[PDB]
Amino acid sequence: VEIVATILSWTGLATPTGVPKDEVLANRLLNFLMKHVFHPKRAVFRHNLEIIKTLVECWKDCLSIPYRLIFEKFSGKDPNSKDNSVGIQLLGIVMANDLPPYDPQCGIQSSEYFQALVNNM
Repeated sequence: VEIVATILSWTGLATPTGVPKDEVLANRLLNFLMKHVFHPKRAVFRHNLEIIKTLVECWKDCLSIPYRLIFEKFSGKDPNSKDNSVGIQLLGIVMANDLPPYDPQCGIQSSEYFQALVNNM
């Protein structure tokens, strides 16, 4: 977290996108950050979400917005435990800036992802 903070601290200077190797490194970076995020102590959960939000807000060009992991996050049934929360918070994170939630370009078809969302509603 300190390395990603000190490298994102200089916008307008050494842009991470456009580099023909750091693109395919940063996608692995972003998917790892989206993977390991939960952390049952509530206080640094918000810091993890803030690091993800600042990352997508600053990079924004090498897109690679990864699906089906949020779908695995919120597709879980049995409405007694809040295991679907991370999917909708992270979808709000990717939605609230830009970048539409278009499913059927890489992941699943659009006709079922929205239904999964409405079904957990």
